[PDB]
Amino acid sequence: MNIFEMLRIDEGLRLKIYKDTEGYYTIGIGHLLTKSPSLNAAKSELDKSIGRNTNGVITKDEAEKLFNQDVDAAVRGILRNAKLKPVYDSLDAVRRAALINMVFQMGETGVAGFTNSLRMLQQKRWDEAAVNLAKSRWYNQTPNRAKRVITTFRTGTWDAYK
Ligand SMILES: [Cl-]
Ligand SMILES: [Cl-]
Repeated sequence: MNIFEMLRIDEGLRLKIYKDTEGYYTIGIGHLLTKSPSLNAAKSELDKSIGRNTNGVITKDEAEKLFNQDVDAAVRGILRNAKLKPVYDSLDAVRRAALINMVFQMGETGVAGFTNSLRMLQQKRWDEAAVNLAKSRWYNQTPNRAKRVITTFRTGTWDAYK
């Protein structure tokens, strides 16, 4: 199991523009296109993102290409972030995957906002961090996915994904 397979499980793969859990236009493996309510605004961003007139539909390779860019950007965002970087450097390989997953889903800004949990992760207080992470809109809105990530941070294994 690695970050790619983990995120592929959490986000699924759709080749036609769809609406995410928040109602925003998305495509591929969790690639947010726009928060705008306009489907035309979405197709436009999609075409700009792929470099061709897609008419709202892409191939598997194109989805995979977006996904590789997105995980790359997630990692790089963590490393450039003053609040995140230290947490990431402190963690083992599996738990690093869990932090990357949160960032990919909610953005660097969003994650950087979990001040207390980040401090607990940094100190390796696993059970405490898991309890604090659950007190969030994130957990209440996407509980099954949050539970998986939380279990990953608590145990340091891929059990929730197996
Ligand atoms: Cl893009
Ligand atoms: Cl969920």
